[PDB]
Amino acid sequence: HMCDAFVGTWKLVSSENFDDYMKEVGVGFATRKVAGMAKPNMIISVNGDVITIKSESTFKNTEISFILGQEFDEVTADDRKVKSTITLDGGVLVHVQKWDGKSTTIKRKREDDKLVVECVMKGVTSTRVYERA
Ligand SMILES: O=C(O)c1cccc(COc2ccccc2-c2ccccc2)c1
Repeated sequence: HMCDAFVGTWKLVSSENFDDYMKEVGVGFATRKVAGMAKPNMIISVNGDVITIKSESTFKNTEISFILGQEFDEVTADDRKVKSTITLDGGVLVHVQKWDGKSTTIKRKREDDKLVVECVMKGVTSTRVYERA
């Protein structure tokens, strides 16, 4: 029942500070503009020990599959090649991405009927709120 509170189909309803987060990450101007417009559908599923997160949007379609605690290689929507580890900490999915001696952490939590995504890169935080599709 791992991650049951997260499983389903979710749609972005609000974003704050995302352009600033993307700039801290190193995303270039054109990508930031187009990516910042996107309203993704996020699909989270669980099959045994394997979690799959898909993000579908007019910007990019991305999919990751992983086992908690077990590092994987991820190519991000903005084309970084990162090493990612996702863990469940106190009911929060914590996703750390490492590349070029940089790190960013994305946390996904359930709050009321929403799924709240917090993206942090050095001092800059963005909050993205999803509701059930
Ligand atoms: O809202 C999310 O599910 C979420 C989760 C985890 C991480 C991030 C951050 O991802 C991005 C990072 C850099 C540049 C662009 C993106 C990006 C922009 C639009 C759709 C998908 C990725 C968004």
